[PDB]
Amino acid sequence: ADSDINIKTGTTDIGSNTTVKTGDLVTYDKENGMHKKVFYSFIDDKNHNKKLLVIRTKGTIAGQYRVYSEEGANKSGLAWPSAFKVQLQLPDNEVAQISDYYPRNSIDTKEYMSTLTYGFNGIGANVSIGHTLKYVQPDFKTILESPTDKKVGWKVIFNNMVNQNWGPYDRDSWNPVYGNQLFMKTRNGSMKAADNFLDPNKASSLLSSGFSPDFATVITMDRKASKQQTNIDVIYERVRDDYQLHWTSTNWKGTNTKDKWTDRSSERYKIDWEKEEMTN
Amino acid sequence: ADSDINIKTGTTDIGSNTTVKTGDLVTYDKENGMHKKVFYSFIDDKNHNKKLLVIRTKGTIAGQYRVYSEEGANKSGLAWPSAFKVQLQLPDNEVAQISDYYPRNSIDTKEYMSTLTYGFNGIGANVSIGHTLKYVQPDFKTILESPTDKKVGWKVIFNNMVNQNWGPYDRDSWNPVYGNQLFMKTRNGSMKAADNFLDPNKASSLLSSGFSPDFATVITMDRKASKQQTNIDVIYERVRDDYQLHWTSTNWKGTNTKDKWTDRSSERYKIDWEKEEMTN
Amino acid sequence: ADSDINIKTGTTDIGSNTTVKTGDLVTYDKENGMHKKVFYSFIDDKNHNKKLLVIRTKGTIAGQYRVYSEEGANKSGLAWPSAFKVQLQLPDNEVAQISDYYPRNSIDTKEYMSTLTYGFNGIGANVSIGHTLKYVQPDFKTILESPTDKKVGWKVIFNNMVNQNWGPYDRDSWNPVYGNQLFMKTRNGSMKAADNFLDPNKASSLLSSGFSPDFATVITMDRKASKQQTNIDVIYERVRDDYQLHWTSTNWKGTNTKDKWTDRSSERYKIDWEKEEMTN
Amino acid sequence: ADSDINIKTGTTDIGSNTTVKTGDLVTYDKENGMHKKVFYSFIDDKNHNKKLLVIRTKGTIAGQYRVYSEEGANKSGLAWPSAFKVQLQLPDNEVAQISDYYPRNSIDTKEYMSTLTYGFNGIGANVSIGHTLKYVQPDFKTILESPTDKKVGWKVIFNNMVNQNWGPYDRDSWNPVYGNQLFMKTRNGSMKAADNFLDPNKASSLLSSGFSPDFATVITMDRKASKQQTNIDVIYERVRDDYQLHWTSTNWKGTNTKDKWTDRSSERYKIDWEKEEMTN
Amino acid sequence: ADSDINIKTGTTDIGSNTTVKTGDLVTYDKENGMHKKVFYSFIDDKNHNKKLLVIRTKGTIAGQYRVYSEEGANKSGLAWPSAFKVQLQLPDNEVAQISDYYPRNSIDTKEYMSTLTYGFNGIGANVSIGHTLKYVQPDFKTILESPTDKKVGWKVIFNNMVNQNWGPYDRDSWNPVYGNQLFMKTRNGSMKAADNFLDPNKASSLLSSGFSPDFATVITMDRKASKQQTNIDVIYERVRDDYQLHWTSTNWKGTNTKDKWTDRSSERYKIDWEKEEMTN
Amino acid sequence: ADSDINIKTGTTDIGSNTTVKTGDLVTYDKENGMHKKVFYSFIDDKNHNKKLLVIRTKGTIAGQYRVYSEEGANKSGLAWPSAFKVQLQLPDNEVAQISDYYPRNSIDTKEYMSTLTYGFNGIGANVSIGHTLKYVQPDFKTILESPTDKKVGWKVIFNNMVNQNWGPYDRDSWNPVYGNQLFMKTRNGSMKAADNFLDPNKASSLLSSGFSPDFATVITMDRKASKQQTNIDVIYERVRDDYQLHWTSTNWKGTNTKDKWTDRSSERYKIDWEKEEMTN
Amino acid sequence: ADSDINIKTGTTDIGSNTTVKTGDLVTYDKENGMHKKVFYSFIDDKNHNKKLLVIRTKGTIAGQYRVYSEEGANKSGLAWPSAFKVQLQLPDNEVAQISDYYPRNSIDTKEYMSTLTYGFNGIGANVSIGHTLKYVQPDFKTILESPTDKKVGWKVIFNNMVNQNWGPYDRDSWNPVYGNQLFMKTRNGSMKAADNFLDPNKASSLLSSGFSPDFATVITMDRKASKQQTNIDVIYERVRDDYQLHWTSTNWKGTNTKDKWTDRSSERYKIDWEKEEMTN
Repeated sequence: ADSDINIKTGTTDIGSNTTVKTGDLVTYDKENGMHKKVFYSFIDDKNHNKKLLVIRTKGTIAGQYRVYSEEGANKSGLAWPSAFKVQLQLPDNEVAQISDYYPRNSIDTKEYMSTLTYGFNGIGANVSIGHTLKYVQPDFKTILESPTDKKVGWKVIFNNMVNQNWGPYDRDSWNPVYGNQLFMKTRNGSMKAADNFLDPNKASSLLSSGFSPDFATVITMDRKASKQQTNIDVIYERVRDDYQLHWTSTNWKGTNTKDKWTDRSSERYKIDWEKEEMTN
Repeated sequence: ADSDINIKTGTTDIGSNTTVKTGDLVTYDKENGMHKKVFYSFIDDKNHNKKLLVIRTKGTIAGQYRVYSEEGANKSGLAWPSAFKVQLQLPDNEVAQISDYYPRNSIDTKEYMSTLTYGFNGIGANVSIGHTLKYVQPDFKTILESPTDKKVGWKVIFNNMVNQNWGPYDRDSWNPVYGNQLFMKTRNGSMKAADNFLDPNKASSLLSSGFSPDFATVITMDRKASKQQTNIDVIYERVRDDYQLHWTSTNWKGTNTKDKWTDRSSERYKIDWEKEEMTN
Repeated sequence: ADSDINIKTGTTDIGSNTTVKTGDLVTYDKENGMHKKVFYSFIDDKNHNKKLLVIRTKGTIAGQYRVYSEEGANKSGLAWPSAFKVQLQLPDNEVAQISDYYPRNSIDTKEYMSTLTYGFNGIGANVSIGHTLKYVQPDFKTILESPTDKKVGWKVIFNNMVNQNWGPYDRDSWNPVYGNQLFMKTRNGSMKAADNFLDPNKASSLLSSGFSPDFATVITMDRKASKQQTNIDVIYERVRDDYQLHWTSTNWKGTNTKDKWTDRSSERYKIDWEKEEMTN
Repeated sequence: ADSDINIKTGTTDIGSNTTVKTGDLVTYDKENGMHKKVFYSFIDDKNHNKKLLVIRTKGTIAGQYRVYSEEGANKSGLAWPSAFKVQLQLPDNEVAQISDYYPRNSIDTKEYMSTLTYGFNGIGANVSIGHTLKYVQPDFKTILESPTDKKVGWKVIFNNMVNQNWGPYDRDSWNPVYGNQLFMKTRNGSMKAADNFLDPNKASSLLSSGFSPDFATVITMDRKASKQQTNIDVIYERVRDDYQLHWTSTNWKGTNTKDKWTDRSSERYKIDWEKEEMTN
Repeated sequence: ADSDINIKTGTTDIGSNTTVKTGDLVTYDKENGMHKKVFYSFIDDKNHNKKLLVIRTKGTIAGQYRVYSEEGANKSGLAWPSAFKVQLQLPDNEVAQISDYYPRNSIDTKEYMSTLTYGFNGIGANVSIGHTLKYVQPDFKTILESPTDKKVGWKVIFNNMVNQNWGPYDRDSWNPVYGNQLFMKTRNGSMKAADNFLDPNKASSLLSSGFSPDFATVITMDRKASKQQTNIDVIYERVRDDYQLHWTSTNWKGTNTKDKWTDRSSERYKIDWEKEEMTN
Repeated sequence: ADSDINIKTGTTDIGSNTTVKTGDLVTYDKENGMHKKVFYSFIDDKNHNKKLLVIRTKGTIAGQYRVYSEEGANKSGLAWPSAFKVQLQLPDNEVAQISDYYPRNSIDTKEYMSTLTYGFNGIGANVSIGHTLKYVQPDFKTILESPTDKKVGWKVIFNNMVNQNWGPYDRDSWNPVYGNQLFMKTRNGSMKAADNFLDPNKASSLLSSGFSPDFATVITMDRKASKQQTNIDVIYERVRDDYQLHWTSTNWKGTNTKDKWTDRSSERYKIDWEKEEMTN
Repeated sequence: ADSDINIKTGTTDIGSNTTVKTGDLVTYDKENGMHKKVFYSFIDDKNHNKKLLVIRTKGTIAGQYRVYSEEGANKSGLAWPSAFKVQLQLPDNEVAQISDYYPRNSIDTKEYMSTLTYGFNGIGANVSIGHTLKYVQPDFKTILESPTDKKVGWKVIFNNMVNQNWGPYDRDSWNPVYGNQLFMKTRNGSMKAADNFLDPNKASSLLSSGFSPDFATVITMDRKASKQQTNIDVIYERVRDDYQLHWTSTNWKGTNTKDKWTDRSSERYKIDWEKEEMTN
């Protein structure tokens, strides 16, 4: 990157011969089960024209993958985490601005391969033409939602998942006989409906054991501001889907309803640029 | 590179024993949704024969992928980002020149594989000849548009995309029955036209959540110039295509029109070589 | 990571120009066979706003894979480690909090590949459409169980295993003739039941020779706390399953019962923040 | 390399405890569209027996890929860059010599794979023998033209290119019906000839957006020379081919004519070894 | 690892600003052919709460692969190393404890790939379903036998081996006609039995030329112990199997008997913590 | 390597706290077209028991790939570089000895893969057995010719090359109809013989644009020698083959004659150990 | 390795703050063609309890691949290097011991892949079961022969080689018609027998151009020994096989005889521990 322009590596980076005052702030939201942690760092270079503060948004958002209700032996439900989110808003009153962020959106790729085979038999001359196309498919996608001057947020959505080494299924799949078989343990099962869901160990880890963010947003403030103090709000949330499965007198049929419940955990932090410390 | 010519690594690089004065300038263009950020750095070596200034053109250009209009239940439209651009012009009056830039155009590659198989049967001797050819295909292509002494620009164009694990489609594809099926959720669908488009999560990330540049241009100025001050214009823009789909009484047909709307966000920055700071 | 935001590498890390007081505490639980070791480290930065203590939870939990009982020459049993666990609780009375942890849950991935081949014969034109999907399957899965403010734990569960280069079997597999053949040496064997189990060398190493953790939890304490002293409990445990196999007068049939025995080894450690040492 | 002869790494390299005087010289040739840049560096070791000067020949040679003329709706032309060149001559009068250069010619490689399969059928015993051979094919080849004492040059030639995921075509390909279909958008097209060429985005990047060199030549001069001053000429150039396509009343036929136009941009730089600076 | 918790790399490691007193102790056991070497190191940190001593158990255990006896031209034997072992016991009287060890047990992995291809013929519609599963198989497995407070040991067992590019054979393989053909040079051979064994070069290297360990165990002692002196025993051993092959008047039949001979080489070393040296 | 024997990396290397006197000597042989360059370095350690001098034999040997003569429209010839050589002789009178050299001969490798597939049909049980074997084949091979005390040399020979994505032809290939088709553009061509050779761009780069060595030989001299002065001869050379092709009234036939012309460029350099400089 | 036990990297290594006295000793054995070179190094740590001396056994053993005799036009011979060896003996009188050595024996690996495919036809249900197994095969194997207290040696043996892209042949292969065809240029050839051998360029490099060792043995001596002086013998050797081929009036038949000639080059070096130098 920088070395390709004949500039020495690390020349244009910042933070040299200066003292960062790091920190840590841990919260637990027992109502929603969101361990929260806001590691920060106040980088003050005399060369840089603005102060800096990198906010690491570590933590954990618990999956909460469980059978929420059952109605007899022919109907049951399941609530699973459809998407995890982490937002970092900043009041429009304040004059500090978000400078950068990481991770960011990346461009996909796919391999395309084509064939052309023709042979002869001892005359049955044949010709064969074919093309194949391959690409990788993560179970969960870390999308950086579009940022602005005061707001930046991420989300992790549910791409698709392979159910007992059989089919990549997604929230939109539909099969006329069996319905959406995303978390259906057995098709022609004879057990109670409440006990015919995929074992959470068999599923992805993020579904039941939760997703632990690692995100960064550096915010810069003018060095001659009238007041050196800005509050910030950071919001965690998860969106859960209702997966119902019931018996049609011949086989199980499963249906999925998108974005059934969403629970937000919001915390407000006050930043003190002069003291170089921000508090709960 | 440098070590292959028996020269010690880093000998010919610049920026040693000198003080770069970095900086940062953040703007948000709420009309067009273009977060903008112009991290810069003034590298002054006494060995180098000209002053330097590397301009990092970070930011984010929001995707803006949405159904702009609907006309009944048999016609609808879609505006999607065909190409993102970043230009960095310099007035022809000024005597500063762009020195380098990164990234730059790179040479493609493809693998070619050939076969020759002949067998016998217990006599039906056969012969088979075939050749295969494979290469990777990014969804978006980062082309460095041809630079000049005062102007350098990049663009990120739409190569092609795989629609529900079925076919790489591009802006030019055409199928006599269905038309261009780039973002067509269902072929023989029975839903409202406005609700028959590919879900933005299913698409590429850059389409809906935006593209965040990371580009660099070092500009050099003569050290004995009469006036040590030059203004610069940096332009962001995105080009949107209109994707229309309608019902032909039997199946959906979709058409794509290229370069329908383009919105430019231009900002002018004044550079002060003597003070080593450039302002909004 | 940090270098992508133009910050110099290692700027925002902690532990510079400070003296960590490391340590070590080894215990052996001969009743359950759990070698235990709690390497710790007291990192005190004057810049950081809280004290730190990283707790490495190394050790070893022995596999204990053996034939626990035999009942004649037509019935026998096997106890094998279904899952190893490591928990690190903290009394809710104390004001120290767990800050971070490693390893953490990671997002899976799978490759999807599609084909489309059509040929001609000398006319028998054919068409072939196919898709393949591949992914890796570890024998044991290291899941980070959902953490909280005072409690963090991991577990290592049994995914599946390939029995004599023949089939990946798991705890839930069932075959109507042979039953669950997870550890069945021979199908139509004629030996004693006690001597018809898979040789422990042929199995995975973790089944018989044990699993040695390597986990980390940093806990932070407020620097102006009223009392600088907190005790901690760390718990190891393994969960064993009963694998029974018997003769049906024609072939062996094997059945597996989940979570038969669980044995916990709990130890309490007292931390002294002022002295920077924690004792057994 | 050097470490394999038991010599410490970097022992035999040069440039230690010395001061290189780097530089930069930017030119733009608006007639031919060749951004030009001659980053240099004067490495003077007291241990080395000759002075050094590494000349980096960065820049950009614009592709110039456009329809130069059209003659009705049944005939048109296209001029595309067949080869980019960069030469660095030195007058035979001068006593400075080119010492090294980079990149240099490299030896190709190919994988050879052989098969021998024989089977039986329930007796139709068969035998199958086959061999496959694979290798990579860059679109453009960077050949170091043979250097001499006073002259060194590179060139980047057109290997071949895949046209709409169909066939690797080169300048020499010929098909009796369609002719050379290197840049033919459609075979049985019905559009104007001027609008039946491959879209420049679909082509390689180097064709339309240009090629940016990165080459190095260190030249050494005797330290006791009578005059410490030598001028140098550096030449850029591109070679364009005329691609004509016309209608044969049934389908398009395309023909390519090699080395139609070549445009050279020559600049002369005067080197001053005593002052350690070279000027435009 | 450590850098992921925002701690600077190497902060929590030990051995800074201290003087380790290394050493070396070489023994040769000509009766059993076991070159033995116990490189050690006394790491004394004033920060660490216990003294350290890392014991490297290098050496070599000769394979001893030879025809031990022959009984005519129709019967012969072979003794080959079934498993090499290295144990490091510590008397239960002493108060020093083994702290860590390396290498340790690792979790296996396997790739699972599934297919689903259906085509049509010009109607003979077919469907094809298949799954493949691949994994690597070392010839010898380095198992860490379960350690305790006073005892830690490793072993290297014989997984399986490919006999003349034909079949992966193991100690348990059986073929009703030929028996266990693990080291059988020819099936329908006509040579003397003593000369019908696989050439030791064709086999694995570890069988005939021996296995050289590289293992480490750090043992820690309380710093205020009453007596600073502990003796240690380190045991090498190899287990040899008897592979017999004889003529059945039509073809060779070979049988393998497990764990026939085991030879142990035990040495006792006295550690002097105060002097920081341990002797033979 | 060195770190595996518990010795610190770089401990046993040489060249510490000493001053190497490097240099450079460039020659051009316009008669044979061999750019020549003899970068050297005088490493004098007071610990080492002998002086050192590493001789880098860089340069370039031009390919000289051209049609040397033509005899009508039915016969022509071609001279191409069969092998490049670089020798570094030392008079047997002198007492300096060559110490090491790089590159050196390396051991090849090949992958062997075997199959065993048997299926059933609905009974036509079949069995299939096959084995495949693959390895890479460089176009030119860099063989270190066997060195001695006073003479060391390398050579680069012509392995084989793929002619227009068709067949790996070599110098020894023969086809009864067409002869050796190594550089035959067209089989049933109708052009002049002089214009029926493979285009030099289509061939390997080393054939026409030349091969640039990078070789090293350290020579050591006794420190108490009677005379501290030795001359050295370094020889470049290329061997050219005559490739003739002529018309047999039906198709072209090509023949290759091995080692037709060889041209040597020899230079003598005088080394002065006391002054630490060697001259042309 | 060392960093996994929480010890800082390089803590337990040796050679810090000490002065190694390296050296070099070159010999050429013109009778056997064995360039010999014994780079050494005397590492004296005050922490280490014994002196050290690492002996690098570089050099070159010429291949000597030539037709030794011919008997008419129907019989000829070939002597080729079957195995190269390097031994480093130490008199049993001396009290110095070999401490370590490198390289050492390594454990092989192989990939096992299994398939299970069953399809249906439009009913001809079929089932297919197959397994494949792959591994790499070096041409020459570097086996560390079993070391002892006073003697350590290596050898490089001939694994197998592919003859004109046709079959991997070894010294033991036999074909009833053609015999061992290891170096047989043509089967139904009509040339003189002396000119029907594989061209040495077509063979492996080690056969004709020689094998250059790179081996290390550190020997340690007690620091309070009565006499600080030990002599050492280092032996090179190569073993040559006689490959005869003759005409059977229909086709060539070739036979190989193992270990025909062996030539040893022995040199004795006297080590002076007090002076830290060893002489020829």
